[PDB]
Amino acid sequence: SFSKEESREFMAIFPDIVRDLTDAGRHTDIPEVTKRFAKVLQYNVPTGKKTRGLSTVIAYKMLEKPENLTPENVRLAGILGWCVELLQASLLIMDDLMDRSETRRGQPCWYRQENVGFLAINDCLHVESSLYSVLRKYFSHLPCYVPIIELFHDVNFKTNMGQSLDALCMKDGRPILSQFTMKRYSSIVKYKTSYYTFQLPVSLGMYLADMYDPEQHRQAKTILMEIGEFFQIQDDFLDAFGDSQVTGKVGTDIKEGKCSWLAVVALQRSNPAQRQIMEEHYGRPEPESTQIIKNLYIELGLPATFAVYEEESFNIIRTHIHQISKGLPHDLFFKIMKKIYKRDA
Amino acid sequence: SFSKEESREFMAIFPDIVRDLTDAGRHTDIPEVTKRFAKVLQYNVPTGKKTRGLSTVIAYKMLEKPENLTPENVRLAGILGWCVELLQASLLIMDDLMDRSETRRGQPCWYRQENVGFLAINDCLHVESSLYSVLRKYFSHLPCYVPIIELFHDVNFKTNMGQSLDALCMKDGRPILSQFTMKRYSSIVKYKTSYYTFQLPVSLGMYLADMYDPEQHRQAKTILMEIGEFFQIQDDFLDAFGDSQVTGKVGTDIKEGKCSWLAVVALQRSNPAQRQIMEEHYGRPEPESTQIIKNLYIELGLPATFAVYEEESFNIIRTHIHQISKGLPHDLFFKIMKKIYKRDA
Ligand SMILES: O=P(O)(O)C(O)(Cn1ccnc1)P(=O)(O)O
Ligand SMILES: O=P(O)(O)C(O)(Cn1ccnc1)P(=O)(O)O
Ligand SMILES: C=C(C)CCOP(=O)(O)OP(=O)(O)O
Ligand SMILES: C=C(C)CCOP(=O)(O)OP(=O)(O)O
Ligand SMILES: [Mn+2]
Ligand SMILES: [Mn+2]
Ligand SMILES: [Mn+2]
Ligand SMILES: [Mn+2]
Ligand SMILES: [Mn+2]
Ligand SMILES: [Mn+2]
Repeated sequence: SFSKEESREFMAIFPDIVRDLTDAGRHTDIPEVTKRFAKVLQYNVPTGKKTRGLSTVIAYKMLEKPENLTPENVRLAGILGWCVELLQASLLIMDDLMDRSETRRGQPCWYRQENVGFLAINDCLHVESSLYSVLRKYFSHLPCYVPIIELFHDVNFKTNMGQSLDALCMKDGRPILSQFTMKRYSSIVKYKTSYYTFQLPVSLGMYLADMYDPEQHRQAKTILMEIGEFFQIQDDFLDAFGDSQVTGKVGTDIKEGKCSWLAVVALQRSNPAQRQIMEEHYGRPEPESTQIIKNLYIELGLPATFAVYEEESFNIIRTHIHQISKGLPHDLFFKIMKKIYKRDA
Repeated sequence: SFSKEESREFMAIFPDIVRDLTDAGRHTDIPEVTKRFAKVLQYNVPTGKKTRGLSTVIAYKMLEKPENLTPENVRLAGILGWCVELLQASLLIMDDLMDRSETRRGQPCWYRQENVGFLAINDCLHVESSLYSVLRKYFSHLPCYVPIIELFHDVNFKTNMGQSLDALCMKDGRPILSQFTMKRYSSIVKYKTSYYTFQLPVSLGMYLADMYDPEQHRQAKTILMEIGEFFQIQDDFLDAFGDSQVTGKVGTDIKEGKCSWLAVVALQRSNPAQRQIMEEHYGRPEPESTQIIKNLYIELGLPATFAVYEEESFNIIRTHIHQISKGLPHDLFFKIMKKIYKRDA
């Protein structure tokens, strides 16, 4: 699980996905566009950690009867994982535009690159639409096809709802601090991250294994929602405190006024002088105001607060995994937690 | 076809679509975003002329056997038409951002509204994803379900390719005039307009009528791509020469450096002096430059050229309809052609 050989097998599929989308004898009257789209895919799709794609394949191998794990079915799981990566890739291109970000995966964000700009918006829709072309090619004759397309449709819709709720942090260029509660936070991360990052890979593995029991999906969802919140809290910590040479990305939550876990906990922990600092300097374009907030986060001990939370939450999520039933493999959820716990990117 | 009673019938379905997407007992934990999404849908979806949605219904009524046209099946054709309007709505939200436009349908472009901006990209993705939720609710029990889903995803991909070819008119802040050929133009229009505007309504009517023969779809496509080319040429003409109070939108093609029909024909007709005016002034943000280009278009006689094209093309397409397979209803194509060209005869 998350091994050297699994990574190889997974990356080996990527050149076939590019060929399927750009060199399959289709659209031969517009080679300018298909050759460019091959570059959009090369740049934007395969340079992340690939945890979602690799989790799709691990979930399938842990759910399917061993007797059924052929080179072809394990390749189908890897193709589904790449369709999750195409969805991720599409969401990041949009997200970086919305967040006015500088870098992604160690490079300038796509929209910033020479002669891209507002062509990144279309490129995000194009990458999203491409995953359904991949699904059609490989899954259209299998019983899992309709369930899988419906799941991608539903997760997309839910992710959009979360992205909106996330964006509604600011009104008239000031953040709505009095509404930055843990209740709000948990709602945002459920929709903007947990469905597509955790629920979607495991549900896809289930469907490819012909597991359709609604209660089995519900029990997986309950735990994966808890994992997703934990994973987004880690992301938020990285925005302010991560090493951008390691994470690949420069943080923007403070400048953008976001209802991040750090903002919520800062408001919980602040004395009245510190609350006035949030009121005056949170969600401002000026570099000096963002550093004032970072310095408040340092003085509050948010790094240590996060570290204590992460350890406590890891243990609570594992306790919950142990309570799972409906015939689900505990080690699948244990492996997912081991991969992300104490991550620095 | 295209009467008030038919507009009446079609518009009555819209409030149900909004309820299906925002108030069907789902996502009850995030009313802030579902209430907001009802506003997104009200502003951006039902505010156009609804030609594509109405055309879906008319195609179904002309392709289905007369004995099969129940109120229930006609209502399903109307729901399919609203799914095309959701696709249109989504495309215009993103197009307006890419084209830096001011108005759409007589109101500010969505992105220009307070507290929208690049959140319009998320609302674009959300509106397109919605249509798959509508398809699942109403069509999932019919043979046509999968062909319809696939057509929507394939048309979206093709439209994205067309939008990218459209966008590549400029490189390094100057238009690539030497590549502005009628061959390039026709490729742009096929992909960015003709598939979703003309082919999609008719192929949807075919699928709801259980017409799956790819040859029948292909016979229709030949005519519909000719109508599409006229439709986009008219749109281009009006970008420069239309009244914005009538069109509902302020033109941006000259400033944006687009390979519009006007620019393509201007380069065809220009003497060397007139070509140097295009080289110096086309695709520039300065208002003097954009007025100099409009003056060159007047000097070249482009309004009269367009008027000749509108006459010549109408008579060519009518002649081509007469030659379609006796297997398809010629009057469907005549009705579509007459609506687009605003003719009763
Ligand atoms: O913090 P965000 O939600 O914008 C982020 O996690 C992206 N994202 C978008 C939706 N869910 C996650 P990233 O930090 O990668 O920029
Ligand atoms: O001229 P465009 O292609 O941008 C346009 O026709 C929209 N559009 C987008 C794709 N096909 C058409 P509009 O003039 O409405 O802004
Ligand atoms: C949901 C979130 C936190 C977005 C980034 O996801 P990752 O941190 O998994 O990014 P990549 O590996 O895909 O780059
Ligand atoms: C493809 C084109 C020319 C975009 C606008 O289409 P319409 O002129 O049909 O727009 P609405 O009626 O939907 O506003
Ligand atoms: Mn971001
Ligand atoms: Mn974001
Ligand atoms: Mn983040
Ligand atoms: Mn436009
Ligand atoms: Mn455009
Ligand atoms: Mn136009």
